[PDB]
Amino acid sequence: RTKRQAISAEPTAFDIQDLSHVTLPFYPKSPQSKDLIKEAILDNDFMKNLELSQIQEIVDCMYPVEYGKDSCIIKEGDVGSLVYVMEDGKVEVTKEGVKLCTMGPGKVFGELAILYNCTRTATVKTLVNVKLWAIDRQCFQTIMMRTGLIKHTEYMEFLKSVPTFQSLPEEILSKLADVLEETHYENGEYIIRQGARGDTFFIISKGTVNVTREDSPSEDPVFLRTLGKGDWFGEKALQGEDVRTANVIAAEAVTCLVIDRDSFKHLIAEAKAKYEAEAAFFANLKLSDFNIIDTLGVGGFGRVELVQLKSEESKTFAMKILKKRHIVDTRQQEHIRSEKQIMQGAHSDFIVRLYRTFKDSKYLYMLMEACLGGELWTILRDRGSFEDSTTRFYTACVVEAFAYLHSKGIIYRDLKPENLILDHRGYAKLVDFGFAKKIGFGKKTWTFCGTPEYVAPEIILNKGHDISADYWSLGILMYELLTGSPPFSGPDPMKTYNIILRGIDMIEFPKKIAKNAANLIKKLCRDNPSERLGNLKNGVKDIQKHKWFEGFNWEGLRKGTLTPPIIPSVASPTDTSNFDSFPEDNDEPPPDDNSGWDIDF
Amino acid sequence: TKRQAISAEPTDLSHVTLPFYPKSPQSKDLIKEAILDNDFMKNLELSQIQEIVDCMYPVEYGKDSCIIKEGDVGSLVYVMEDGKVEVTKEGVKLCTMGPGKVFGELAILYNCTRTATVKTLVNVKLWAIDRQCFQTIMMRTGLIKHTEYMEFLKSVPTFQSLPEEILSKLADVLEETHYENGEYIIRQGARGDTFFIISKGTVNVTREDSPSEDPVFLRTLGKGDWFGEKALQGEDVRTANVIAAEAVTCLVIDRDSFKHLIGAKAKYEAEAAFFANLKLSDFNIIDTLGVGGFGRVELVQLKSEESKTFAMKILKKRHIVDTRQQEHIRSEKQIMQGAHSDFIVRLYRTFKDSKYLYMLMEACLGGELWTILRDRGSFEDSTTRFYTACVVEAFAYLHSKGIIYRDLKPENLILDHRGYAKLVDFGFAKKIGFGKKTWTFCGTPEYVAPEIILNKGHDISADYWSLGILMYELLTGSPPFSGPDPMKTYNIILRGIDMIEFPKKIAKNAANLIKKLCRDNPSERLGNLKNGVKDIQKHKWFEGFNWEGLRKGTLTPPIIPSVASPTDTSNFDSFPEDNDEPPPDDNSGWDIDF
Ligand SMILES: Nc1ncnc2c1ncn2[C@@H]1O[C@H](COP(=O)(O)OP(=O)(O)NP(=O)(O)O)[C@@H](O)[C@H]1O
Ligand SMILES: Nc1ncnc2c1ncn2[C@@H]1O[C@H](COP(=O)(O)OP(=O)(O)NP(=O)(O)O)[C@@H](O)[C@H]1O
Ligand SMILES: [Mn+2]
Ligand SMILES: [Mn+2]
Ligand SMILES: [Mn+2]
Ligand SMILES: [Mn+2]
Repeated sequence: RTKRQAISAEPTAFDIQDLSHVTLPFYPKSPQSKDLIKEAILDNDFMKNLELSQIQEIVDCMYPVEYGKDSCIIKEGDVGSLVYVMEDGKVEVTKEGVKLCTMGPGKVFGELAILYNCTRTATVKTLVNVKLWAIDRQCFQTIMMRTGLIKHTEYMEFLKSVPTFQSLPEEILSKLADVLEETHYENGEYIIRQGARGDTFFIISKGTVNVTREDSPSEDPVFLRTLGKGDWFGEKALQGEDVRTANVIAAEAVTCLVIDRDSFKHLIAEAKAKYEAEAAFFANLKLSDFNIIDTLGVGGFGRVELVQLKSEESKTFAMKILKKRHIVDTRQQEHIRSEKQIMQGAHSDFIVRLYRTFKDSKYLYMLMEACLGGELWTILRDRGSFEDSTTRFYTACVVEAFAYLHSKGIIYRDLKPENLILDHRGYAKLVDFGFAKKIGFGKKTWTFCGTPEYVAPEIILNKGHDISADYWSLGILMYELLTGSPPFSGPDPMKTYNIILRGIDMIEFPKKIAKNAANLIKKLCRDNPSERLGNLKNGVKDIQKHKWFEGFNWEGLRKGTLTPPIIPSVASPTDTSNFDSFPEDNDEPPPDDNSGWDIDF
Repeated sequence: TKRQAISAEPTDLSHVTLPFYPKSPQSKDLIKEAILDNDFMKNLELSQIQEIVDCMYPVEYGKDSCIIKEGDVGSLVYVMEDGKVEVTKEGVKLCTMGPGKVFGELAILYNCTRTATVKTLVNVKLWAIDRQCFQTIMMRTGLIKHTEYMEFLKSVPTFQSLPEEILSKLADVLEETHYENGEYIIRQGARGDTFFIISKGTVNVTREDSPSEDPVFLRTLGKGDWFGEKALQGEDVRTANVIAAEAVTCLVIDRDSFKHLIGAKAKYEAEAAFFANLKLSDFNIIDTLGVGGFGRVELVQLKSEESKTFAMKILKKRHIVDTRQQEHIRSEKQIMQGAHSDFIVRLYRTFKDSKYLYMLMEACLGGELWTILRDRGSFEDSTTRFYTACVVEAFAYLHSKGIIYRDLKPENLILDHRGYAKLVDFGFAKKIGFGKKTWTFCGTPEYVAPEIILNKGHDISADYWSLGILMYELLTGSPPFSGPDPMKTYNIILRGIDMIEFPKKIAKNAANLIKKLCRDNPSERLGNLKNGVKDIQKHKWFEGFNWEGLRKGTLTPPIIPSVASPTDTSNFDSFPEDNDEPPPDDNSGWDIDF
């Protein structure tokens, strides 16, 4: 027993762009010589396994060679690269000296040499004048390479054309090409019959077919359609058993590529699809498709009305409307602009979606999702204070929203119950991004903004601030939700700011606040932004890890399976019962502003 | 109730020299005291307070004039130096205010409306400063201080190594501490948790080498130097005194605040460099591990460590051009050097004179698996399961990068000294596309997949065919398809695995896997389906197998080879010396990567 020798033919660097530039020589032959070669090939144990198409390129490519009476065609020890077929004559083959075979015409020999550069095991020498056919290894692999690649890519442009097959990689689709079966039918043969159960899919590669169908059990079948090279039928079968709804009869000599479901199934994001569609709907809306039907809120910078589509009254939206003269007077152009940019680009279940903006010469219009469950501040007003477990639910929704915004480098900067709205399920979402800003990581911004009771001390002190300011506000929010009032507040803003600067540890916490809640509040309202929980290595995950949030069903909240603490009554998309009544803005409309600074609204 | 949000005007360029109004020391001390008396502004830091003091400007008002009228919008904060004013609201007199008191400071946060009227009772001298100039001070000094701080850090080796967003949090926790002349910042022998960076001044570092003698001068450290590193990794015992030589400020950080904010396998960046300065003559040949169609594989040893042995495959350059196999040797080098898998022999580097190519690889002294199979006859089911598992891992690595191996057989499986099997010989390996096919007839006859024989095109699924052959040979001592010559062997292969009567030696699960690996149609072979090679690891035969222990090298191999030394070639057959005439030279240039 001795080690086995590896062998190799010449490598290949041959692709689809080379099919047109290789050359397969053609030598004309009598039909009788072509069937002699065809029979000889089909008699060889190895070559009879090639495809009849490829066999009949080989016969066309073999060339004539004649030897006299006592000539030697193969020398033992020589290297071989040719396979031969004898036409006329007879030849005797000898090894080291023994007379081995004697073989006459119509037999293939030397065929190992079309696999690789063999050493010949015997010498074959003529006896009578012989006519041979030959093809050498290089041209045989060129046939195999060219025909195989042609057939393969032909198959894959057939599959790429089927809708059931459009959706899948180039890979995988090439295993599918290798699982096709070619089936040929003669004229009048039924490929498929109405009412038959089927598991096979058909693609017509050659010929044409007639699609007949009896509308009745006992009408005779009526003509319907004709399908040709490129058409398919039976696609229903690749998802399950298909009841064929028509006969398909071969109108001529037909070849189809056939695939059944089991071989298919052995080889087992709608993002720019789903959300691109919503974008189109909102894009071809004008301001003139809405009616104002009620008022959801009144703010410092704009009124928020409930609006209804004139053409689909199921579809209502919240519309924030801002006076342009007012935005210019308060010098808030870039704050409104970032409200638009950040809210439009945010895709968070805990942030109200901004679908688009409109504009006329007096107002800017922000069209967002309506949340008819109610403003959290009015709910806190009506109830006084929220239980520990109720506050935990709403605080968690803010925390999820902050996890999304802060991960994209965005500071929110106006947390407060007036800016938390309940949807119809009772889930809280952030509105009002008028102070939100996309800042760097590790960079700081300097605008003094917020709502006094909620402003972080580093904003008051003009020291620079970042997303950690939001965690300070989160602590204020918890304290207010749990007791009904925020911890820092005075009769005028300057007094309110001065109390904030004295810090959270100078406040006597009411006994209402559970120990874990008080602990989290104090860890969120540290004076130094670098000491605040949420601004450390693990970011917001440290807040979700606190004792107070231990036990909380974070993933039930994220998956929307968590039952909210307060279920709002919303009877219809028009139901504003969960909101206060507001009087009409009966003031004179502001001056027009066609300066152009709002070109991007 | 219900609260309204407020906002100042939003707003980098260094081009803004601040205005300066000269002031008496008395007037500058009057302004500073007033600021430090105001509940809000007393919380700003003193550096900024003296920029504000230097930047506010003088204003004079006459008798009976209003400095502020209720209802106006404010943007100025004031401090009076001389005079008296009356504060009124809706005509009611609230108070009288004298010099040295800040008022109107709400207006430096945002445009507040004034809540009261301030009217002079006499001539009045005030200082005032605008919001849109207070913001500029706070921003400028704030950004200047910040970028200065982080340029102090990053110069520290203990820092530098971590993202910038982190070090800007680190800058925000450094505490400025000032020391006067002769003050000891730190003393030798003290236990400390603080790290220091000198921002102003310089210090003398003294140290007594004895308790008996006296602290000698050692060093002088100045603006930019640091000390007390070691304290940010744990308690540091100070190795010297640091005394302030002048008025000194240092930025100080203790370990607990450091750790509260914080919380790179450059070893092949290293070991790759080492292999680069080697010449093809720093080695000795010790013996020969094998002889192949291309060339001998010799064990070679580095002259300088003798601990370090390697396998070196040597190929006759024109033997390769004779066989027209240049582009296969190119892919052997490319793929084996680029492969990083514990189940594939590493190719560290290439050499070449112009007559030979030299492939320097990891030596595996456990022995050729074919020689072990030769000596033992056949492997147990569990023994074969181990070696097949290493091949499967190797194929998982190669096939996941689009590379077909194409010469699996026991002659190409080598055991290392632990007994773990690895693939050698990548002469037929090729990086082909995904879903693409290649056409070169190559392999070893008993192992060649039928789609290679028939020239139908092949891809990595051919390796799964060979894997089934391997299992069959390991389990029985001979492969399933074999005849007295090639062509007979190839014709038997074409008749398929189901025409072979399996010996009863082969367990049912193994036979099932072999037959599932050697399907004629490559799209039917286990490993070529949706889950890829993971389907093979899922088979009944591999159920119970410790795949994760194998990958971690904790699984005990079925055969532990005796290797006494890195020079021990006992586990290999002996081969005679390469005594034929040297081949001709080849400077064609196809060996560009020598
Ligand atoms: N999308 C919405 N769905 C339901 N109610 C909403 C929505 N957006 C706003 N509101 C209500 O309208 C009020 C004013 O909206 P907001 O967007 O907060 O205006 P503003 O002028 O920015 N207020 P502020 O900036 O805090 O002074 C909110 O406080 C909510 O009560
Ligand atoms: N890294 C190695 N460590 C130890 N022994 C090795 C190593 N690589 C190869 N060998 C041995 O040397 C023999 C020849 O090496 P190989 O790399 O297989 O040469 P080849 O010319 O490609 N043989 P083949 O093409 O199959 O005829 C192998 O079969 C092993 O027995
Ligand atoms: Mn608001
Ligand atoms: Mn707002
Ligand atoms: Mn080998
Ligand atoms: Mn090899």
